[PDB]
Amino acid sequence: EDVTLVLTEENFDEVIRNNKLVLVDCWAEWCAPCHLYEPIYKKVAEKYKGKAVFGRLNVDENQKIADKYSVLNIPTTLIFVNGQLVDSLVGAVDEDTLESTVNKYL
Repeated sequence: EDVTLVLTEENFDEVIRNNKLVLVDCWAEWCAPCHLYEPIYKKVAEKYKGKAVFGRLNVDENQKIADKYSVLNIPTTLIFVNGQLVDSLVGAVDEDTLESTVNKYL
């Protein structure tokens, strides 16, 4: 199942401010590496269902947000803890690295 959450300017801030750990997979359908990373991002999100929010920000529909966090390459996974950015991972993140990062911040 898919427990990831679509983020736009409409809910970006409230989600980050009101959840301890929030990840944001910045992607686009035309991006090959993104397509390969998606199932891994989804798989880890399922493992931590109910414990952290795994958002997805399509960069072509959220240019201002992508720009705000200088997302120049995708995929990029922004990591927010207690409403503030604690990391930004560029490129498809290895599953072990992704799970390790989540565990670390929870």
